[PDB]
Amino acid sequence: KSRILLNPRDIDINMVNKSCNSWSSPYQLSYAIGVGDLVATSLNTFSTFMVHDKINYNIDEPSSSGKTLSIAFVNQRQYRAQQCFMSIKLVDNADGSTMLDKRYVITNGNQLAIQNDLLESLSKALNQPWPQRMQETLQKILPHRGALLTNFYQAHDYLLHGDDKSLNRASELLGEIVQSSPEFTYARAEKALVDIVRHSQHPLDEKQLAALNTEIDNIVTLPELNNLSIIYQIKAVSALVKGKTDESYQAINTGIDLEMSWLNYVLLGKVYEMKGMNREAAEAYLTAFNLRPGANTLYWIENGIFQTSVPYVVPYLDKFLAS
Amino acid sequence: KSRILLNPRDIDINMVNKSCNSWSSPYQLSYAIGVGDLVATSLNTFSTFMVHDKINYNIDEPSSSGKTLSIAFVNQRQYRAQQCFMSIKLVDNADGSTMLDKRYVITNGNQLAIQNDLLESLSKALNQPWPQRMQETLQKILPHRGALLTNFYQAHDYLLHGDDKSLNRASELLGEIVQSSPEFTYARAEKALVDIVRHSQHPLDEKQLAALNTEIDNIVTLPELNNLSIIYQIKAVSALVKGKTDESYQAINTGIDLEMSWLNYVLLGKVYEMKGMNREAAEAYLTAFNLRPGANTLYWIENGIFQTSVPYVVPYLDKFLAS
Repeated sequence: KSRILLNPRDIDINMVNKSCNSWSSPYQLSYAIGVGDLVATSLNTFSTFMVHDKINYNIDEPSSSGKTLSIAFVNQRQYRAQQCFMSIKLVDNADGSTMLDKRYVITNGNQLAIQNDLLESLSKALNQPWPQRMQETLQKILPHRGALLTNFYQAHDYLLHGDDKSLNRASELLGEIVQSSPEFTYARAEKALVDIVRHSQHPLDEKQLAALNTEIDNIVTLPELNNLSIIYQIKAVSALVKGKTDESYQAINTGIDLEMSWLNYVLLGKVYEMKGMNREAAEAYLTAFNLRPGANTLYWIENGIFQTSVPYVVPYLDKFLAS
Repeated sequence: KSRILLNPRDIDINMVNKSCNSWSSPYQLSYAIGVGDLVATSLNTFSTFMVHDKINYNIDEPSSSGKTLSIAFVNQRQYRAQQCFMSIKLVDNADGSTMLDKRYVITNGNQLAIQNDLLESLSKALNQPWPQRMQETLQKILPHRGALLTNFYQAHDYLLHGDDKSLNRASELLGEIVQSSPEFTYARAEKALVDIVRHSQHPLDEKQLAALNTEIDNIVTLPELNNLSIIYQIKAVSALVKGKTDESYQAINTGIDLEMSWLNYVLLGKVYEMKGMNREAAEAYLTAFNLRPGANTLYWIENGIFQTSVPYVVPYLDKFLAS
């Protein structure tokens, strides 16, 4: 009657010892945040696991999570200002057993190889083969020029933050990546998404908007970006900006089929709100908060595309956060 | 710190007022149990919802389930011994709102049509189109001769119970269905699964076993049963009986890809046990108990194919049930 049953197919991801030294460390942290987001979104999209990415969530509450993946920075303390290594452990919460225990030295360059090793290991530890669409998607959404990965993860963290100054910096970082890596079409698409969100924040003039819209038109038809959620994210945000709710609804649902992510649920909430469907909006926003609880997701719920009252539209979450 | 966050994509199914009158009613109840199992397994297999079928679970504990689907029998009380109707309601637990509210009069005959209406309605209410493999699977695993549905659901309930006397009755019911409906190949496969489990309970002689094995060989190659979990369930249980763990492991994993069900997780637990992997067995058994908690699932964990000590092999569950 009082006990809560643990669910082995519900997993939390936590970060411990973010401040490994007392400051940073302005590359390893956004990398770890990127890895955690990728693992969560990959498992949510392509498996029957449910993952709560709690990397941005500073609170311990009771949960039915049967497993916890913990990313921790660990200092060998062999000399002052020695860089921390990254400890990644997967623990079964039912019996306390360690299912995976990795020690990773990150070297600007080897980010992708380390991430690949982790994904291979998780696959074995979770009895979870990665489907072909997942494998294909990872080849397209990550840069293959290693010198660009630090800045790519940095842009990713700015996107998660969501505020105008963060998005302006994300756009700049991505513009440099596009110039440095013209073949990495995904970065051009991510920049277009960021820029259309930026337009909701600070409207462009007629000329600049027509140029953005033309850029969007060119991007969404690129054959190599077919079957990526990003195209549908762009279509959905563009439709929202245009007030076209049916077109936005169609696009975001297809986006969600391709990527079960906090961001796609926020966007679906925005569509429902625009449709005058607050109950359905509240459900979507709660889903996004479940997927990645904390200030980042709440920022997007409250401010993304247009302003949303959490007390009025999502009272459950208002109450939850107060309690 | 003390509050538990509700997950809108976690759903519980409950039954209320099973004893609608004081007795029964020996057709409407196993039908409702069958519907609840089908909805749970369908959503678990083909969506990102996680469903806990609590129809066989007589306990209220705290959970993160964001929605509850309740099946209730309701008496109009217009004359004594009037048959109850079936109330099915889906409630959002975050805000208390009713998402679906059905009143169903069951008439021996219309079982499938009512179930189809419910599945259509759930699809709309949950923003969840049913994929083509789901639609195809439902056409194959349910009898289309309506006169046979009551007995089919009865056999299903016996399979859930798992004990030798229940399986003997399931086998008989299914044998009559096969005779009455030779085109309904699924019933022949379900009977073969039941009979091989029955053989683990009460070994057949050499002659009868060779006949069963020949029947299994003929069934598993039938083209119309390709892409159904039942074929892999049969292959997995046959391999377990033969002590062939690699062959069983391969079959049950493919079964699970096709059907995320409590039974498939029990079978995977048995394979892991046979492999000498108690930790992995414990994880699978806990998964099955999550999917359909209660006496039925526990029976299969403790007794299915071979005996399993819950205190030794699944201490988390031993402790959970005691607390």
